[PDB]
Order: sequence, then C-alpha cells, then structure tokens
Amino acid sequence: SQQFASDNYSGICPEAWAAMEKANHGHDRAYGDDQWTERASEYFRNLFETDCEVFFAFNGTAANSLALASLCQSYHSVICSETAHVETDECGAPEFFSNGSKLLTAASVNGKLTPQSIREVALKRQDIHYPKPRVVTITQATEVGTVYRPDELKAISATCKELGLNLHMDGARFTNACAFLGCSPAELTWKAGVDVLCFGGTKNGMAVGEAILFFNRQLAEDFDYRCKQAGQLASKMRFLSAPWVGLLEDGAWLRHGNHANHCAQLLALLVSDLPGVELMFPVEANGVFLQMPEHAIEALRAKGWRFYTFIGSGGARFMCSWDTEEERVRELAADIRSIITA
Amino acid sequence: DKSQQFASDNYSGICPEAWAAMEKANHGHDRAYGDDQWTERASEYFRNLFETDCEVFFAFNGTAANSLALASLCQSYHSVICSETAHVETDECGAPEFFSNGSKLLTAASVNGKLTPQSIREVALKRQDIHYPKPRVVTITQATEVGTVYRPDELKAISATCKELGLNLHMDGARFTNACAFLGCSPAELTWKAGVDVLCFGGTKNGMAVGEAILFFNRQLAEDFDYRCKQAGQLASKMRFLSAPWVGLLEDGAWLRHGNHANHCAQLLALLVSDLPGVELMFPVEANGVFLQMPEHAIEALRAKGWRFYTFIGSGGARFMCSWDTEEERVRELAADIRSIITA
Amino acid sequence: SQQFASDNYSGICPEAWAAMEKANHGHDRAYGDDQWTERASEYFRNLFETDCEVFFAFNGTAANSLALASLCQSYHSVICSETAHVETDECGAPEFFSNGSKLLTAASVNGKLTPQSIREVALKRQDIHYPKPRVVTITQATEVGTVYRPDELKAISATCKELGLNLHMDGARFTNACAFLGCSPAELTWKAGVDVLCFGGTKNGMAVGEAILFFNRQLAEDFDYRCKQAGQLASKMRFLSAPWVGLLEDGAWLRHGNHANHCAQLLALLVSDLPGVELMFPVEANGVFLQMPEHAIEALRAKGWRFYTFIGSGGARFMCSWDTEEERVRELAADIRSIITA
Amino acid sequence: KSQQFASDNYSGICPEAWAAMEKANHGHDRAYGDDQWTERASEYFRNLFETDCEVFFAFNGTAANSLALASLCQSYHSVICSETAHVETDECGAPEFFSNGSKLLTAASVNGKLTPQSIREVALKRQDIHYPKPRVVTITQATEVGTVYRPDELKAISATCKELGLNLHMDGARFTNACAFLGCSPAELTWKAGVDVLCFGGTKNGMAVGEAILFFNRQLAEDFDYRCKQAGQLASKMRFLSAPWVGLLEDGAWLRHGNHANHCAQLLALLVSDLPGVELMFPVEANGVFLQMPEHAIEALRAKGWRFYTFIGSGGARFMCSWDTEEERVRELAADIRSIITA
Ligand SMILES: Cc1ncc(COP(=O)(O)O)c(C)c1O
Ligand SMILES: Cc1ncc(COP(=O)(O)O)c(C)c1O
Ligand SMILES: Cc1ncc(COP(=O)(O)O)c(C)c1O
Ligand SMILES: Cc1ncc(COP(=O)(O)O)c(C)c1O
Repeated sequence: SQQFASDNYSGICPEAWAAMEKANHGHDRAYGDDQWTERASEYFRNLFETDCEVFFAFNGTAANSLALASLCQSYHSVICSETAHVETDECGAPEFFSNGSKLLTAASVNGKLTPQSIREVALKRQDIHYPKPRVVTITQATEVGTVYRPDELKAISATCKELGLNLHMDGARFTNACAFLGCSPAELTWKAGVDVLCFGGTKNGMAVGEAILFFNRQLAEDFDYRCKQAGQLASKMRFLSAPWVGLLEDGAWLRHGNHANHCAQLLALLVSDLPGVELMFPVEANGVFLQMPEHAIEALRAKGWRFYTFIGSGGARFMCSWDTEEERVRELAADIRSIITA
Repeated sequence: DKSQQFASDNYSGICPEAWAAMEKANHGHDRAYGDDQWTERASEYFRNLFETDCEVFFAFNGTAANSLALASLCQSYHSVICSETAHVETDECGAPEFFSNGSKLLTAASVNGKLTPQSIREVALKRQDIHYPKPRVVTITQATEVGTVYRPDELKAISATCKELGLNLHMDGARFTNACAFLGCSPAELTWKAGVDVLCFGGTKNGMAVGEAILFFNRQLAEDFDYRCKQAGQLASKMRFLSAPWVGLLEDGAWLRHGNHANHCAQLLALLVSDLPGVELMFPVEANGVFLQMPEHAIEALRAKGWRFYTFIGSGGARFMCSWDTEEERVRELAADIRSIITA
Repeated sequence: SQQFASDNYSGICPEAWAAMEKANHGHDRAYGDDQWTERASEYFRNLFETDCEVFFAFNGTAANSLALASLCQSYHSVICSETAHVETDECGAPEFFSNGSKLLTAASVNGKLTPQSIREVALKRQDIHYPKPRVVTITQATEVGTVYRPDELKAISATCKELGLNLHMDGARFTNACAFLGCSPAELTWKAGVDVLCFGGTKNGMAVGEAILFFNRQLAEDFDYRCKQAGQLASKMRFLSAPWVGLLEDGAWLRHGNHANHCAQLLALLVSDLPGVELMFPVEANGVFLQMPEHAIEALRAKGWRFYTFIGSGGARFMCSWDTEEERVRELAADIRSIITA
Repeated sequence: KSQQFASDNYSGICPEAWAAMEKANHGHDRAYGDDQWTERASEYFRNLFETDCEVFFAFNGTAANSLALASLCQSYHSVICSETAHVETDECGAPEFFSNGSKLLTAASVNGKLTPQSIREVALKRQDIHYPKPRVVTITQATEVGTVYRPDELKAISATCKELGLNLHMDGARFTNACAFLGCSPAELTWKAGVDVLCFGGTKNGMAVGEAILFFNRQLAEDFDYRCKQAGQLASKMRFLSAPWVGLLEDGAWLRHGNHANHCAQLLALLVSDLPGVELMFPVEANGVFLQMPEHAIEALRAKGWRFYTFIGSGGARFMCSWDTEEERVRELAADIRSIITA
C-alpha cells in the first residue's frame, strides 16, 4: 500500500540507482572535480541550450536559500508568493542564508504571481525604511499544482526589468511543468527571463541533491565558496551528480514526470465531478487539490489512505510520484466515490 | 515662523533637561562603556521609577534596541509575532532579521493598531510544525504607530496568552512616555505588572540627541546582553552622554511634562478640526499624533506655505505629529488653514 | 586504481550499499520519521551505552558547525587547536553558522590540546573586549593522525567543567580512534566528558551524511529546527540513516577502520628505517606523515602517486581508506625505497 | 582633579564640538542625514581631503570598521589584519557578526604595522576553497601601539593590495594623531597612498559620540546607507553627529587637539625614558607612551592616584594623552616615576 502524501516519500528510480552503482567503481577526486560532475554539467548545458553554470547542493531548502542569497544583499528584499515554499516550508532558511533579506509576499492568483501583484509590492516602498526589492522568486510547477506558461513568465520578467529585479525559479517540480507543456527547458527558463533555476532531483527519483543552474554567469561568481561556507559541498560529489546523468541521458526525467502527471489527471478525472467535491485548482502537474467534507476522516480511517489535509480542513491534497500505480489511483477514486454517494 | 512642521517627533531638538545633564556630565574624566557614576545613577532612577530591580542597558537608537531585545528572546529558528504596522516590520530596513540571523516576523491582525490575544493565538496555533519557525516572542508598540494606547487590562490579556503559549513579550516603547502621560498609570503598571518582559524606552523622540534605554524586567533573559550589544556595535565609549540625559529627564518628572505637552498639542488639533465636514479622525488621539481622512486637499494644506507632514501611500489620509517643542500657536495656525480650505 | 590523497575519495562500502538497497523497497515517511532512522538511533544508543539524542546531517563541515553553534552564542568563543578542521578546512563555515563566534586557537602538542593550553587561552580574556570562551572542540582522531586517550580526555574534561566550557568532539575519524585503542565508544566520549560527537560516516564508507550524538539531551533542545533552517534536513532520511544500520549491526564500522589503520601502520613500518625519511607523528589512525626530501617529486607527479604535501617542503601525508588494498601500500613503500636508496 | 592616563576615550567633549552641537540645537530639521549640518560636514570633509569622497556617520568605531569591512568583501572572503588590530582584539567579534562570517586572518607585524611581505605571506597560502579567499587589508593609523605608517609604507601596502586584488581599509580611530605628527595632508595619508575607505574617529578627539566613514572609491559605497540602516547605525538626529565635525574642521581645531595630545605624550616620554630599568617599548609617534617598567610600578598605581592600563602583567605599562591633558599633570606623573625609581 503506497500513498499520496507527497513525492518526497517515493524511492530512488532505476536510472538514478544505476548511475550511482556505476559511479561507485574506483577512486575519484572530491568536491566537484570528477568526471561524473562534468558529464552532468554537459548534459545540463545541452538540455537548456546554453552555457549555464551548474552547482549541486544537498536539498531544495539550501538550494533555494543559497540562490537567493547570491542575488541580493541582506539589506535588499525578495518578492515571493504566499504559498511559496521559501515562505512556508523552510523554517526561515532563506533569512538565515541571506543574513536577513526580508521575504515580501505578493498576491497570487492560481498559485501564481502576476506583474500587477509584484509592482504593487515593489513600488509601495522605494524608501530606505524598507529593504529595497531586488529579486522575484517563482515556483514552477507551483506549490498548488499549477504551471506558469512561457508568456506568463515573460510578462513577469518584464516587470522585473521595469523594476530592477533578478528572477529566481524554484523548480523543485520543474519536470512536471516540462512534461505538461510542449516546451523545452530553455523556453521555460532563460528564454523567458529566468536568471537562476533550482532544479529538483530528489522528488523525481533521487536519494539526495538538487542542481542549481545560473543562466547569467556574472551572478554565479564565487558561488562555490558560498556553498562550501554554507555546508553544502559534497565531498563524494559523484553521488549527487551521477543520478543526473542517469535521468538526463535519454529523457527518463521527463518520462517520470509525465507518469506522475498522468496519475494525478486520472485521479481528478475520476472524482472531481462528484457532489460535494470541488477541484481547488486545475491539475497542471502531479497534485490534486480537493475540497471535500468529513469524508476525509472517512477516507483516512477507511483504509490508511495517507494524504495531506489543509488547515482549510474541508480540503485535501493528493500527490502522485514517478512510482505511483494507476491501479492505486483507481482504488483511491473508488473509495472516494463510495464514501460520497452511498 | 517656522522650522517646525508636523512630520515627525524625530526632528525636535535636545530638551533643556537633557542638555543640562550632558553639560554637567562634561565636567571631568570618567570611565567608559558603562562604568561611570552617570550610568549607575540613571539605572537607579529606572529601578525607582519602575519600582523594581530591572536590569538597564543603553543603545544608540530604537532600531538596534528593538532588534537587540528581540534577538535575545529567541533563536534564529524561532519566530516573532508583530502587528502589520509595527516599526520592526515596516521601518527598520530588515534590522530585526539581521540582528537575529533569520528569525521570521509573523504579522498578526490589528484592531485599532493593536494586537489581541485572539490574533496572537491564531498565528501561533497554525505554526507548531517544523516547516515554520516556532513562535517564541510577541512584540507590541506602546503607544502604537497609529497613536493608540494599550490599557493595562489589554496588556494583561496579551501577557496571559503569551504565558500560555510559552511566548516572551517585548514592548517597543518609542513613545512609551506618551502612553504613560495619557493614561496616568505608573510605568510599572504599563510594563511588568502586566507581564512585559523587556521594554525599549525611547529617549531620542522625547528630547534627547541619541540613545534608547533597554529595561529587562525578567532578568534570566538578560544574561550577557552587554556582550550582545558590544558585538553589535551598540556600546558607547562615552556612555555618560547616553545615560546622563536620563537623569535629566527622570529626576523630577520632565519626561512626562514633555510627553503631556506633545499629547495636548495633538489633542488640540483634533478638537479644532474633527468636527469639520469631510474630515474623519481615523484613530483616537491617545498619544502625540493625529490621523485624518481628508480629500485631495492634502495638496491644499501641503502647498499652503508648505505644511510638512506624512500622507501614507494612501490617497486621502494624513498624519500630523507633535513633539515636546511644538508651539500651540503653530497648531492653531495649522487647524485654521485646514478649516479655511475645507469651507472654501 | 587507488591513491593516498584522502579517505574522501573512496566509495560506498558494501554493508552501506546493501542497507540503501533494502531501504529503497517501498515508501517511507519523510524528514526522519521512518523505521530506518529509528533503527539507526537504537544502534547508536546500544553502541554508546546511553540514551543519546541522534541527528543526521549531510556532511562534517555543517555537522561540526551546527553542533558548535548550538553550544554557545555568537558573542561567545570556541577554543580549538591550530590544525583543527573548523579552523583550516571549512571556508569559515563555523562563523557563518554561529553568526560570528570567534575561533580561538590554543597551543597543540602532537595535534592535541592540553588542559594547560586551554587554560591559557580562556583566562587571558575574561573582559568584554573578547568573546567569552564557552566551548572546547577537539578532533578524534586528530588531523595529524594522533589519538586522545581516555585519560587525556578526562583531564581536558575536568578543565572544561571547572571553566564552564562544553566539550565537542569532531569524530570525522572516530572509527580509527576506537579501532586503534580498543576502548568502548562510551569510554572515548561521554564517560570522559564529551557532550557532543560528530561521528563521520562519509569517510568510513558512506555516500553522504554524518551522525551527531548529544550525550546531554538538554543541549539537543530544538536541534532539529536548527538543522532544518540551516538546510541540513534530508527529505529521504532513510538514505542517510540506513547505511548506519548496515555499518553498526555486526561491527563493520570497526573492521573497516582497523583495515585502514593496518594499511597505514604497514606503510610506516616499511619505510621508517630509511635514512632520509622521518615519521612526523605516531601512526595512530589511517594517515602517515613523512618528512622526506623534495624528491617527493619522484614519488608524486612522476610515477603518478597522489598524496598531499604539507606546507613544509617535502612534507607528505599518505591517507588510507576502508578500500585500500595492502598491495598498493607495499607498492608505494617499494617506490619510496627506489627513490631514496639510489 | 579627575584627570588620568588610561585612555583618550575618557576625555570630554571639546569646546568646538560643544559649540557646534549648541548651534545645531535651534529648530526642527529633517532626520537621517537630510540636513544642513550633515551637508556642511560633508563639504568640509571633501575640501580637507581634496577629493569628492562619499561621507557617512556611524555611532562608534566598532560599528564603523565592522560595516566598512563588511561592504568590502563577502562573508566567504577574508580580511587580513595585524596581530594588534582593534578589529581582532577589542570588538567582541563584531567584524564577524556584521560580515556573517568573514574570517579575520592575522599577518605578522613589526611595530604594530603590517608590511607588504606579511600581507603577501597570508594571501598566497590561502588559495583553495578550504580557505576563505583574502579580499581586504585593514591597517590602523595611528596604530594600537602608538606608531604611524609613513606615506611610503602606505604606498607599498597599496601596491601589494592592487597586485593581489585586495581593497584597503584604514581604521583612523587616531587618524588625527598621525596627521599631526607627520605634517602630511589628509589626502597624502589616505587616497593618494591607495586607501579605499577611512574610518575617521571623532569620539577619541573630543566628541560625545560618532565616527565618520569616508569612501574615496565611490563605487565601493553603493547602498552603504542601507547597510547602516539595517545594522542599527543610522542616527535619527544626524545633525548631532555631523555638526561636531563642522566645529572640528572649520579652522584647524582637530589637528590642534591632536598635536596637543602628541606633545603631551612626547613630554612624558622625554622626562622618563632616560631612567634605568625604564624603556619605551615603541616610538612615540602619536599620543601613547608604552613603558616597560618594574612591578613596583604598583606604587605609581597604588595609592598615588594614577590610572593607566597595566600590560598582561606586570612588565608593560601604557599611558595615553588626550586633547584635554594638562602638561602639569604630565610633569607630575613623570616626577612620581622619577622618585619611585630613584630608590
Ligand atoms: C515547492 C518546493 N520547493 C522546495 C522544496 C524543498 O525540498 P527539500 O528540502 O525536501 O529537497 C520543496 C519540498 C518544495 O515542495
Ligand atoms: C514605533 C517605533 N519604534 C522604533 C523606532 C526607531 O527609532 P530610531 O529612528 O531611533 O532607530 C521608531 C521610529 C518608531 O516610530
Ligand atoms: C578532521 C575533519 N573534520 C571534519 C571534516 C568535514 O568533512 P566533510 O569533508 O564531509 O565536510 C573533515 C573533512 C575532516 O578531515
Ligand atoms: C584602533 C581602534 N579602532 C576602533 C575602535 C573602536 O572605537 P569605539 O570604542 O568608539 O567602538 C577603537 C577604540 C580603537 O582603539
């Protein structure tokens, strides 16, 4: 019995595990200076069609927090959404890594920032009493399962230029957004004005690690020193970089993302039209956000269905992963149908 | 006439009591960093004034004083609960987060510039999971940034909640004087008798050149605070010039005379104008500021001899602020021009 | 093949690979709340013979830096040796993690602090101009391959208690110290007064991760929040904790350490009676420190041997790992004889 | 008779500072630097240093140096200082707090002074990611042991800093004493010799509170006002930090107070360095006299009513003269040294 709590509970996929076994034969130089790390970096430059600089941190909390700290001073501020992971789920790590850059929440719409909600935040305060906004962060796919599209990104970068702002992307679930859309990685990042991407691996079948991709190379000066000082330098770096070889060499990363997307779409197809069940947001990645009644405690007691419930408390989230079985999706949907109609 | 506007009580000068104390203190050589007669003398007056054995420190300004006090009350992986209009949130260029190394400021709902036990509980109970920094402090401002005052009963309620939730309670008393004068309470009744643990007591705004007193009523919380301040660049070499002015202000009641004056000036203005049509007082005048909804005639009062004052990022709302040295006649001139303008 | 630069270049030992394989069957709850993490902590508790609090971080730099930041405030100081890793190899990580606690170097005989060298540094500075010392960190085995003995530790501990200092152990090479002396782990830590131990895993055959053991559970208050904010919290904690189960269940940790020690003791035995070659320190762990003449170049770059050279001209350090073959040792000692004799 | 030789930090507010504060206390004026006194001070600083330097005020020298160093490199970079540097010995770890972890690396010093060689020693042995990369050099002028960098010593440090990509900061807590002694222009002791940033002490030379921070390289001062604000170092009532500089700078008073304090230290040392068992530990190039003495110094200390800073214990004794030091009291102190040792 697997569950729908989160894609952090999934295991290592076979291509990641296979890269790791290959990387475990021999001795190799530490701290980045190895063949596996240069191969993964080469793959990243080709995938994104650019000479991006590539770094590897241990988890997404540190990767986001480092990236942002490199994009502005402690006396500047960072514009994010209200559901942003850097605002809700990192126990104040950005502020620790930045030595006090304020996160200013902007209004959002479908989990997404807009040009107007940014400007409303930035321009309310170019006075020294306020840390001057200098960075926008967006999550792709968002924390509520939605996806910024290329033109929405460009509109946001446009505001970032009117206002002086760098643009960071938390791509913890970037794959899900690439699977969903036709796009190439480049059209979803630097072609649309993205300065830096944090590209999640852990959630897409890896044991540990995130990649950080600087598309403006002037912003990446000495980033390796920052990472070391912040305790984010793997000595046995191949075991962070090798799985990215596995996942990128013939498109497995994007297959695993389509799978997880298809499971969540299937779940929503099966349940979103029942009575008393409202889809909170369109299913554009691997999550399903349902308003339901006291049937959550029934779906919860009635078999250990494991899933997250909001403090909104008339609301539940189901997350699908690369290793989710369609049959389990149908079984979950069936139990939801039973519990509502009966 | 005249240099004196209605923009900020931070444009006022050094009052005579503060100046006279600095001059006396400028007679001889004394030892540094707190080990002088003036600093001990000032601490005595604070203990006497607050009726308790509070520990006393001096910093250079309110931003550091608040930022130091809050950092001493919880870890970087804990959070601070404040109002949406708290100076620590709006006016300190992120100093609290710098001084604490990353304590998140969590804003709670405000009724009349004030937090309630309810708004504190709501923020606090949503964040027991490790994804959020755990709340460990509530900060309140007295008088508040919209010129309202918390009453001892309002404070006791907050203090109970903080004690139920394991929260320390910090008071930003940049305008503490204005709240004591208005209510007529004792300082002790507006701080530790209602459960305040640490008070930042502003001097600058009420007639000093520089300097803010930090008072720890809960002395477990003050261990090594002097090292914290030193490392933070907040230790005066010539400490007598921070502490002597508090002897000036406290020996004979001048601090409250100056606060009552600024309050009475603010109250006058509101009396003179709050009955005119198209002029709403947004908040009771419980300290030294006046908050008026008016029409686009802000430019009218603004252009008219360049009354200087603050507008909000809001269209038709203005803030007039009085200090220890505001002349009542300037207030009368201002209220007059406000009336002329609205009746024309 | 394999070199003598650092025990950081070695791979994942078999007991640890196996544990990760078993831990990769199924889904598990995140951020520490899994059976592997509980099992690992139980092994530590039995192994050290005490109810110690157990945490996992990603590497030794963060682990040390985290433990030390938890033992004193930013306006306090830490007493460490001049060769301490926290002073030389961490790109200022301790100061970053502690928000500015000063590291005060005390004098070392044989890579080791003494009660006297601690006292000198601590009493010199009881005035506010100086951050007040509040922690002693020692390294076990030390950075020069020596080992503190239970009696030396107890002595250092008596000083710490008298001066109100906490005692931290950087045990990046703790296995080597235990293998060598034959003591119980308890006898080299809490029975001798150690408050906190950073227990190296990466160096003894893991891909990633260190264990942090608090022997005073009150000092561990909220360490989990500290680690989370610092970006040191694994989402898939089982892949940091299961390898510890593998290394500890049947005694592999200590076997792997005796191996690395024996190879290093062999290398020194083979070359010690040579004329131009002097052993700078007793071989008490897995490193050999040799003063020989700048004909280290004929060993080095020349025949392709890899090893670190001390900032002393012709100061070479040779490091043996869990997977060092005795034949490569006998080879290295043979080439050293050719270059010296002829 | 409260007049001692422990520290020029115990001195009072001088008349030119006091009179300037008095003039500034007439009216209302806008806060946080937007002020007639702050602009006048800045113009005096620019004329005095013969250049278009950007001017800031902070509350004290610990913060002034810590802020200046923090703007000159990143937390994962390092600062090269001397073994006697105030930032290393006297600031309770403030540099590291303000920079969020920049390592202070000490370099070998002779007579309180860094040299191009000792800087180079440190900077070139710290070249891989294990070590925070050096990015700044700080020097103190006058130094912590009462000596002075000569313009030519400063040019040579600057040349080494330019070659190594290092910025150059100057802790001028006692800058007045160095200018008074050497007869150089301020420009010749700062930016003509390569200095990027000066912290110019006012408190030690007759003010109540405050330091000036001068950026000669204007690019390095970007957003420095925001850094100061976040660090708790922005005066609401800025006129009371900047007006005393108007008083000190408008007609020479700063140097006159520096020469007085140096001449008083020169007299003290003149009158006693010929006694036996009494030795000057360093040249008297500012307002300090460092004397190696006999433990019986305790009788100068003792019940003689003399305060001064005993070294580690008991060898050294350090004496410091101030703008308000009385020559007579110097002659007294030297006479009481004279007796005690003449028996
Ligand atoms: C949207 C988002 N960003 C970043 C992270 C950080 O992920 P982690 O620290 O578990 O690798 C998560 C969990 C996430 O959901
Ligand atoms: C409510 C409140 N708290 C603190 C401060 C900080 O004062 P300062 O300008 O002296 O840093 C102010 C201005 C304030 O209005
Ligand atoms: C003695 C010592 N302690 C701690 C560490 C930190 O190890 P890591 O390289 O895994 O950050 C090392 C490398 C070390 O040699
Ligand atoms: C050489 C030096 N630099 C900086 C300072 C800091 O001065 P303050 O005590 O005003 O913080 C002092 C006292 C000093 O002697």
